[PDB]
Amino acid sequence: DVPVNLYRPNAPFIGKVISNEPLVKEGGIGIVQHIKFDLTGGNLKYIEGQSIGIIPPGVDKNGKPEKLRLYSIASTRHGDDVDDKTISLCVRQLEYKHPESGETVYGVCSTYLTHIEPGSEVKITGPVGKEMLLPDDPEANVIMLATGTGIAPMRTYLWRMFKDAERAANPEYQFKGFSWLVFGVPTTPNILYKEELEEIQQKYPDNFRLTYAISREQKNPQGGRMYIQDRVAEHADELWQLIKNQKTHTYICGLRGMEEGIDAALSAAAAKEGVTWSDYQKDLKKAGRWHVETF
Ligand SMILES: Cc1cc2nc3c(=O)[nH]c(=O)nc-3n(C[C@H](O)[C@H](O)[C@H](O)COP(=O)(O)OP(=O)(O)OC[C@H]3O[C@@H](n4cnc5c(N)ncnc54)[C@H](O)[C@@H]3O)c2cc1C
Repeated sequence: DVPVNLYRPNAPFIGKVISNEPLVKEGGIGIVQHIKFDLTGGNLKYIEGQSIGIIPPGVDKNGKPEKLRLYSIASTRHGDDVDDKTISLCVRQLEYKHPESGETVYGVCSTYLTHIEPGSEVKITGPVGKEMLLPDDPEANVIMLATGTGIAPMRTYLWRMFKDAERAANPEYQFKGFSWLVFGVPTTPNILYKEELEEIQQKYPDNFRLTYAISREQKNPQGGRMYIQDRVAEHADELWQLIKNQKTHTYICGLRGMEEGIDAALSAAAAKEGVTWSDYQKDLKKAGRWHVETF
C-alpha cells in the first residue's frame, strides 16, 4: 500500500531541479533551501512523512563515491503544485567549527543541494520510511514537535490538512481534528514557512495551533534560551491531556537532542495522574501513535 523503494541507490531516479529558493530570511542564521524536483519520466510516488535519498556527485576523502543522504520529504504526495509531478526538500547547509580540519567545514550533500541550479539533474532514491505516517482518520489529533528542518514532515501533514488545493484533491481526507505545531528555530527570520504556517492558524484557529520556540529572541523561565523542550514543559499538562486521546498521534523531527527534555516534561504531567510516561509511551509506540524521526 505505502510506496517504498521505487528507486534504489544502484539505479536512482534522475530528477531535474525546478527551483531552489531560500527559506531563511535576512538576519537569519545559516542557509535552508526549498528545493523542488521534477518527477516526470519516472514513477516515483510517495506519501507524507516519508524521506528520499540524494546521491551527491564526487568522491569522499578516501576516493570512494559519495553515498546517499536521506532528506525528509517537504511536499505532500501531490507536490507543491498539487499536480503529482514534483517532490520538494527542505535542506539546511551543514556548516561547522574549526575542530575538524581547516576552518569552517561544509557538508557534502547539503552544500551540493543548497547551491544546486535549476535544470541540474539529481540522483534520487526512495521513498523511505513507515514510521512518520499520518493517520487516514480525519478526526485524529496531531501534535508536531519540530526543530529546524524537522519542519519538513510537518509541512507535508499541514499542507495535506489545510491547503485549499489539497482539500480539493483529497475527498477522503477533510481534516477536522486538532493539530498543534511546536516549532523551534534560532530567529524569526529562521522560521521556515512562517507566512504559510501563520496563514493556516489564522484560517483554521480551532484546528491548528502554532507555538514558537525562538532561542535568540526568547528566554525560558530559567533564563536560558527558549527551545522546544521548554515549550513542551510550559504546556506539559495540555499536551499530556491531548496525548491521552486514543486518536492522538505525536510526531517528533529534527536534530537529536530534545527528546530527553520532552520526556521529562511529559513524565511530570502524567505522574500527577499516577501514570508512568515511559510505560505509556512504550505502548503509544507499539500502537503506532508515537512517531520519532531525529537525526
Ligand atoms: C531520516 C533523515 C531525514 C533527514 N532530513 C533532513 C532534512 O529534511 N533536511 C536536512 O537538512 N537534513 C536532513 N537529514 C540530515 C541529512 O541526511 C544529512 O546528514 C545532512 O544534510 C548533512 O549531510 P552532508 O552530506 O551535507 O554532510 P557530510 O559531508 O556527510 O558530513 C557529516 C559529518 O560531519 C560531522 N559533523 C556534523 N555536524 C557536526 C558538528 N556540528 N560539529 C562537528 N562535526 C560535525 C559528522 O562527523 C558527520 O558525520 C536527515 C537525515 C535523516 C537520517
